[PDB]
Amino acid sequence: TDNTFVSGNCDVVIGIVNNTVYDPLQPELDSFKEELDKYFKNHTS
Amino acid sequence: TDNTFVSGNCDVVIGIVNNTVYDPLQPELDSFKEELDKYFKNHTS
Repeated sequence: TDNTFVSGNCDVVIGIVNNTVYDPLQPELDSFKEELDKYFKNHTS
Repeated sequence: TDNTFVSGNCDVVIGIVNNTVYDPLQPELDSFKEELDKYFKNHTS
């Protein structure tokens, strides 16, 4: 995401291809979400 | 992290020194972790 920027849509670009843009913030918050799930178990003890 | 970028390793560039890299994402997730700290003694009570 930091290497590119979002503009327009996919229709206005001639020759555009489909791929999966890697979000650098997605796994960091997902791994932190798994850390929260470990801390959520401490709410019962 | 926004003022630098990760490239290569520490064994290539000559004269490299050891230090810590402050990540702006760390305190935001730490403050939220400390915001959750008050919730442990809540549910258990």
